[PDB]
Amino acid sequence: MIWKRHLTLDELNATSDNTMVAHLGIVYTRLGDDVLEAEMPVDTRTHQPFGLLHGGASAALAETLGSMAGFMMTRDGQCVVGTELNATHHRPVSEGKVRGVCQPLHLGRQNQSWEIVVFDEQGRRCCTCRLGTAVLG
Amino acid sequence: MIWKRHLTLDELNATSDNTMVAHLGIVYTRLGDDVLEAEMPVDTRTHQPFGLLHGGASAALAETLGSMAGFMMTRDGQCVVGTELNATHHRPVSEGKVRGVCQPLHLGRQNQSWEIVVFDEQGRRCCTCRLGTAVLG
Ligand SMILES: CC(C)(COP(=O)(O)OP(=O)(O)OC[C@H]1O[C@@H](n2cnc3c(N)ncnc32)[C@H](O)[C@@H]1OP(=O)(O)O)[C@@H](O)C(=O)NCCC(=O)NCCSCC(=O)c1ccccc1
Ligand SMILES: CC(C)(COP(=O)(O)OP(=O)(O)OC[C@H]1O[C@@H](n2cnc3c(N)ncnc32)[C@H](O)[C@@H]1OP(=O)(O)O)[C@@H](O)C(=O)NCCC(=O)NCCSCC(=O)c1ccccc1
Repeated sequence: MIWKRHLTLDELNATSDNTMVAHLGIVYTRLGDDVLEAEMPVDTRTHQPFGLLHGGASAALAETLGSMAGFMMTRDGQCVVGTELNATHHRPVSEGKVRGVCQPLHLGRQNQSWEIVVFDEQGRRCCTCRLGTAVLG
Repeated sequence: MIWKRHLTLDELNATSDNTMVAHLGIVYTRLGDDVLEAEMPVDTRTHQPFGLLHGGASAALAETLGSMAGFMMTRDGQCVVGTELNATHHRPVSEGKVRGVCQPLHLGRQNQSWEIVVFDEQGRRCCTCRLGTAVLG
């Protein structure tokens, strides 16, 4: 069980208040031993002008998940910031909700690397991301 | 101009209606020969839980600009999709607005590559992004 800082899904979801996370309708849906998951709507809040899920929404869902997972891997007075994000958009999404699933690749003392995969409502992989973070303080 | 479609600023801003672009308060501020710029507020819509600009918001700004640049490289029967995104978060921002500036790196007939730099109000570079797009059809 990797987490060093322990939050419930309720506490996690309350962190989203007055942030972009809540603004995109992102809701954390699962906290496992080594996995964090959230759902995100595919609607006007996350669409691009031609009816698809905006690639920037999948990206934001990935930085959200990687950064909060990173947060739960630190101790009080420590902050986690995203430093490097990349994403590959494999398949379009036109409707439903997507699920982001975040797992650790590398858990360092000052740097972390997180994998976030985004799946559509049929369970198909639509985006693979990797987020590098810095642990500060 | 490099663009295939000769659009106007008013036209670009009209595409944002009912999409993530409007939801994040992104506004196109400059459409030049070879450059597309937009501004984005740093507020609760684009914040992360600890008061900073969410890195996913810079990413979303970058994918917005590069894909709309790619759209302007399409013919009528065609569409644009973002395929690869990467971003480096150099500096945090907490208030005011940031400005994204998009310029072409490579304009192929299948694929394109765009640079998007995001600046704070003092003109300090806060994020550097690169976006691959695909023209389909
Ligand atoms: C087309 C790509 C790039 C390469 O193709 P590939 O390597 O050969 O992959 P495959 O073709 O093998 O499988 C892919 C599926 O595409 C399907 N299909 C295509 N056309 C049609 C059609 N007419 N009818 C039916 N189906 C069609 C295929 O059949 C296939 O479906 P399937 O699995 O059932 O066989 C593909 O990887 C992709 O779509 N990535 C997601 C990009 C993305 O969503 N980026 C984010 C949004 S855009 C940026 C943005 O946010 C933005 C912001 C502001 C403004 C503007 C924008
Ligand atoms: C800390 C990094 C990674 C390295 O350090 P470094 O390269 O050695 O840094 P320096 O040696 O140059 O010295 C510091 C400089 O930075 C400035 N500054 C410093 N402190 C503050 C401050 N408190 N307040 C304001 N400004 C501050 C100083 O002015 C100073 O510059 P200078 O001396 O020239 O005046 C740095 O590159 C960075 O902050 N990147 C942006 C990361 C980012 O924002 N990612 C996105 C958000 S987090 C993820 C997320 O979205 C998320 C989502 C959901 C949940 C959770 C999260």
